[PDB]
Amino acid sequence: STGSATTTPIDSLDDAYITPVQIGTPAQTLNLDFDTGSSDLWVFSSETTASEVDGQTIYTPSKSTTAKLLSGATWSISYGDGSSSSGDVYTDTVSVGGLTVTGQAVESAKKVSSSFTEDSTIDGLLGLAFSTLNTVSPTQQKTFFDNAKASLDSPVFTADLGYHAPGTYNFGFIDTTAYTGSITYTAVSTKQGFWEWTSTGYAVGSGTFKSTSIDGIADTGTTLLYLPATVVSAYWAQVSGAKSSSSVGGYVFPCSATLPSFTFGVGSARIVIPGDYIDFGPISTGSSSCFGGIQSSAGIGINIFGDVALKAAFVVFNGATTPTLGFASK
Ligand SMILES: CC[C@@H](N)c1ccccc1O
Ligand code: NA
Repeated sequence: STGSATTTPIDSLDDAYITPVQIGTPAQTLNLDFDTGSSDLWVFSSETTASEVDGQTIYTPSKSTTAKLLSGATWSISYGDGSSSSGDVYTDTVSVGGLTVTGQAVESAKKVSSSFTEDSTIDGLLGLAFSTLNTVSPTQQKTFFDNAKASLDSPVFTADLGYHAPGTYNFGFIDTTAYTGSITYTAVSTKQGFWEWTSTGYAVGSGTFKSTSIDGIADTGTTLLYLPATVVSAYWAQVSGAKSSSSVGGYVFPCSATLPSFTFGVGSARIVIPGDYIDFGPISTGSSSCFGGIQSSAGIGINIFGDVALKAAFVVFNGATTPTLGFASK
């Protein structure tokens, strides 16, 4: 089997991407944030505290003929940005882009933190990191990918995120029309439950490539590119008037600037992030200070290749017995 679904930016900045997901019988379609950095599939629901729901579409298990309570199971998650949610668990039929899993754990939110409430465009998360990070207790649950895998034509999914445009998540096949050149594969460590890999270096603009190992995670659920402070300083030093602002919470730059590109290495291959991708616009409405898309990972404890980096590539998440990542230009 295979599946193919379009993923759409939630806003003009590509802060996140939403993908429609069918849950239950008859189908209830919810727009979920697919997250290669976490391992829970959780939704706004008929159980979510009413004051914490503001415009999201909810899953109502009582209207699904295939929903069953997973008795005794609870979940609670805390993300890198401080957001969180928690609740109880159903099993139900879940379909993505025509690929169906029966008996998927669908984590029903009883509580969501204010960042979730405030964002009416995200109806929940679909985690695509390793199932070792799933938070269901007392019986840990599998991701949608892990449950689909044995049915798939090839044990893979691909992320093809758009810049200010829709893109695609495919399951079970590699669309050879969706990228240019060849795919370069690189080793993955699963020891922290992430798609963790080592970039071979970077370049700023038309500058020389610096060979240096940068461990980090491929995270579709993080907006920005978080890299070591040395690398980030070297990037922003090439932008007139850029500075790190403790008041704003990262590097800002004059909105009048033209940003240089940023290149990262994948083995001997190179992925170029155009300068425009690194513009996250005014820090507040009408400001002439703009927020940068490359930020320091100091204090996060890991480097994160978030959407800024991933959207510049066609990315293969190879879930074979020995997982690997692939990157191609597009
Ligand atoms: C990434 C979109 C943003 N409005 C957001 C939405 C929900 C939870 C956290 C969070 O930062
Ligand atoms: Na923000």
